[PDB]
Amino acid sequence: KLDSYTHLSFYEKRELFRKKLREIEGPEVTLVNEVDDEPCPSLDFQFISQYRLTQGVIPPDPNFQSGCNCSSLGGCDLNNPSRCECLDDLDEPTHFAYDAQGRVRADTGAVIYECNSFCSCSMECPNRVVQRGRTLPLEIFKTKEKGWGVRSLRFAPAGTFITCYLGEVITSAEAAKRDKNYDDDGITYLFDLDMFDDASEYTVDAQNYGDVSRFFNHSCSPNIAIYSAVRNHGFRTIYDLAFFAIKDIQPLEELTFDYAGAKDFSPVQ
Ligand code: NI
Ligand SMILES: [Zn+2]
Ligand SMILES: [Zn+2]
Ligand SMILES: [Zn+2]
Repeated sequence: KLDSYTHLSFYEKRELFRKKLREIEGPEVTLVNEVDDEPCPSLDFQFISQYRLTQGVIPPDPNFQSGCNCSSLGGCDLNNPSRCECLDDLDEPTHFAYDAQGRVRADTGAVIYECNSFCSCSMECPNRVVQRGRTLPLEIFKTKEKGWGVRSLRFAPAGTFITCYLGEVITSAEAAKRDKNYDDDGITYLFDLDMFDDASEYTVDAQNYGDVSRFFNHSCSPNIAIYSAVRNHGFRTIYDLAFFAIKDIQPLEELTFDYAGAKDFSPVQ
C-alpha cells in the first residue's frame, strides 16, 4: 500500500544501512526483515571498534601497565599458569581463561586477564582472544514482537567469544544527564562498568556509537554472557564488556543476554 516514492525511499534507506554494515571490519553482518516493511533500524549512529571516551572520563593510563614476558614461541602456553604476570592478579585455581580451542574454559570466572601490548607474544597468543575480535558472521533482523535483534549465522560452541559491547564511556554523572533526555525510547543502551570499585562510576552508552552488540536483546534464558576482560590489571576503572556464548548456539538462533554481574557466574547457587 506504499506509493512509489515511499517504496523507493525505504529501498534506499535499507541499502544505506547495508552499506554501513559492509564497512564494518570483520566477519559479515547482514540485515533482514521478514516481519514488516520497516527498512532498517535508525541510521543515526556510528559503528566503532574501540571505546569512545568523553569529557570528564579519565581512562586507565597504559603507562603503568604490567607486561608478561613469558612468551616462548607461540603465545604464552596455557600450561604455565605460574609464568604469566597477567595472571598475578589472583592465584587459587590458577589457569588461563581459555583452552586451546580459543573458547572460554568453564573453570574461568567473570574476569579474564589478557596479555597487553607490553607483553612479548604475537597476536596469535592464546591469551589474546577478545583482542582478536569477532569471528562469527551475524545478522540483524526484525523479531515479531520485539524490535530488531541479532542472530548467529553459524553454529557457535558454548564458550565461544562473540563480540564486545562498545560505546561512549561517560561518567555516571552525564549518564543521568542523558537519563533526563531519554523520552519515548523503547531501548536505553546503558551499561554500567561497576564490576569492581564503584568510585569511578563509569557507564558505556551505545546510543550514538557502538558495535553490532548494541542490537542484542535481553532475555531470561540468554545464550551469551558478559565477561569483564582486562588488560590494565592495575586500573579496572574501564575494562572490556565481552560476550561469550554460554551454551551451544544453533545457526540462525537469536542472541540474547541479561547482565547479572559476578552474581550468576561463580555461584552454582
Ligand atoms: Ni531485501
Ligand atoms: Zn604470558
Ligand atoms: Zn601477558
Ligand atoms: Zn601473551
